[PDB]
Amino acid sequence: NNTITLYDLQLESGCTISPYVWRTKYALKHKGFDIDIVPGGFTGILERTGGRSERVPVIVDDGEWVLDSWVIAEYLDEKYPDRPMLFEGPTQKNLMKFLDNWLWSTAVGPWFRCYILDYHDLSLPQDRDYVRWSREQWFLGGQRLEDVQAGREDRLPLVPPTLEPFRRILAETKWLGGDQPNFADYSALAVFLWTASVARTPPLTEDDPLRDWLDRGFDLFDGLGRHPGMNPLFGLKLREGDPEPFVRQTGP
Amino acid sequence: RNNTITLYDLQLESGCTISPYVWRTKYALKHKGFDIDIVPGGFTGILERTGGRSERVPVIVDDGEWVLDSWVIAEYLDEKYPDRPMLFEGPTQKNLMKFLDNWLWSTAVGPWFRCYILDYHDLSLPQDRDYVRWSREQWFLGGQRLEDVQAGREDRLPLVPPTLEPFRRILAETKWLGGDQPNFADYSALAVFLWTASVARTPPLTEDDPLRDWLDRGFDLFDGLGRHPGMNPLFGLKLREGDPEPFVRQ
Ligand SMILES: N[C@@H](CCC(=O)N[C@@H](CS)C(=O)NCC(=O)O)C(=O)O
Ligand SMILES: N[C@@H](CCC(=O)N[C@@H](CS)C(=O)NCC(=O)O)C(=O)O
Repeated sequence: NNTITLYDLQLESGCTISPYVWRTKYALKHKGFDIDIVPGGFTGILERTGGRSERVPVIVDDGEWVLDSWVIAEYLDEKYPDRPMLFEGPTQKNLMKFLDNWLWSTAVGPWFRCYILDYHDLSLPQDRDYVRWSREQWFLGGQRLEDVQAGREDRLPLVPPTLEPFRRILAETKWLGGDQPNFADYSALAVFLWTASVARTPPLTEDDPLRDWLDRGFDLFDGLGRHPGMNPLFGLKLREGDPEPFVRQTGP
Repeated sequence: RNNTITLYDLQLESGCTISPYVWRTKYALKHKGFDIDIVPGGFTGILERTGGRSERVPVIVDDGEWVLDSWVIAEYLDEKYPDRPMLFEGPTQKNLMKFLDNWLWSTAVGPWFRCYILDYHDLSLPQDRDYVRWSREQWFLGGQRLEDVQAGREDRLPLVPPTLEPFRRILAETKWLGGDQPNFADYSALAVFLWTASVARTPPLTEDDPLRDWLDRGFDLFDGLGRHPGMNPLFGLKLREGDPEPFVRQ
């Protein structure tokens, strides 16, 4: 106290990649905790923990271990109601997962195949082999990463328009949590925080309306999403035949 | 004023509510524990039935407070009656609700609107048919005549259920969208299906659709609020050899 251990999933730059670990970091600062970060990558997770977990994030409040970012979030609300609440209620949880799933299908799905080689290259040296064969065979490929990430210049322009349903919401609220952010924002923001960690070329345009909520979210808690290894999410340059990245409209 | 709140309805010929905005208002009102003085009527004459106060329903009249727009009504009920069960649990629900509702209207209402627009028309009040005809043809282009839009729904309807899977995924891990008890999130989502049921003269879903559990319990809420004599079964869609699989069975 006032510290909680956090088993991180970091790239070679020490920059967090896992959105599950991202929203946990955010969930902890939201609660006003200090984070004792345990650095580590994809490989050797089970050994870093006391043989307690094959996945991260994992927190160790005092001595109590807590696995799974969602459980951890629910745990922080459980044991610390005095601190700023992560969940607004049961209805947020259900509606969150709907938005979360939608962001994973719409943003993570494409961007994953657009940054999988960068994802691999930016990883710690000890992870590169593991990340190589597992990702390109299970999720999958079926062939190698260089072949999947190839042609991303053509794929990336098609993602921004599909995000419009999410732009529609943020156009009428500062945060998903209302006037202040909560786990809804951090859960959704994790998507872009992960993207920013592996995007060696920006997936969004400069003037994307998402940027307001994004820059604000990344700036939260003394720039929690402003790690040195974080790449810019904005800077995508489109062609004549590309779709409009977002609805340019105003506004009664 | 006893326990009664007046509600200007949008009814079909059978007296069954069609508008999803009115549906979620009914549910929101019953959820608050209010009795509803239903002012019947249809698409035509809304200005006349109201005090020239609105051209659109739902509209409630609490004591003397006229409240317009289903969303504003729900918030008004939460604002004025915090002692009665809440409709929203806070700002976060509202924002994520809008996202879900938007997805439901893009995924369910849109396709089903085209597939049931002639039934929609045929089921409306006789003094509304031509208006609904003239209105929906010049506006929701859709387009050609109502017949041409609904034409070939037998090919279009089987394509909708699979796209509803992202919604089933949530309901497979919760009793209601609002936890153990439903709220406006449930009612708002249910309204899409309440609207469909009021006009669907052929079932859009299969008998075994995982949504059925949440839907039936939802339609049954508040003394069968969604079980008006005019409703049609949402379930009974007969799939053919070529039709896709309507839902994940895992
Ligand atoms: N149950 C975890 C999911 C953990 C997880 O899937 N982590 C990924 C990062 S995206 C990972 O570590 N993959 C490699 C591994 O399993 O070791 C949560 O939701 O918090
Ligand atoms: N502002 C209302 C929407 C009202 C509305 O769009 N009503 C439709 C029913 S789908 C209607 O009556 N359309 C024909 C008309 O305006 O008379 C709300 O969101 O609650």
